Amino acid sequence: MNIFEMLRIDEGLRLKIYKDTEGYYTIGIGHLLTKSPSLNAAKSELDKAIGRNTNGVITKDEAEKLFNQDVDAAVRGILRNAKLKPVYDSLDAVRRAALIAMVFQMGETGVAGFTNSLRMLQQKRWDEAAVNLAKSRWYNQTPNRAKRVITTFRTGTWDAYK
Ligand SMILES: [Cl-]
Ligand SMILES: [Cl-]
Repeated sequence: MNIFEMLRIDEGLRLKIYKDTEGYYTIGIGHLLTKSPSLNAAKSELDKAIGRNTNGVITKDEAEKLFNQDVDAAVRGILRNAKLKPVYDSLDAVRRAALIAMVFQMGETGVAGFTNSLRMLQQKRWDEAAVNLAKSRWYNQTPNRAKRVITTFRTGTWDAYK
């Protein structure tokens, strides 16, 4: 199991523009296009991301390309984030993947604000961080997915994804 498979499980794969859990225009494997309510705005963003007139649809390969880019960006985001970097560096390989998944889902900025959880994670206080992570809008809105990420931090194994 790895970060790619993990997120592929959590996000799914859709080849046609769609609205995410927040009602935002997305496509592929969790690739947010725009927060604008305009389907045209999204179609435009889409065409610009892919480099062609897509008409709201893309191929599996294009979806995968966006996904790789997105994963790469999340890692780079973490590495360049002063609050995130140190946490990441302190963790083992399974847990690093869980932090990447959180950043992928909610952005570098969103994660950087879980100050208390981040500190618990750095201190290797697993159960406590797990409890703290659950007191969030994130968990309340997408509980099944959040539980999977949280169990990953708690246990340091991929059991939740198996
Ligand atoms: Cl892009
Ligand atoms: Cl969910």
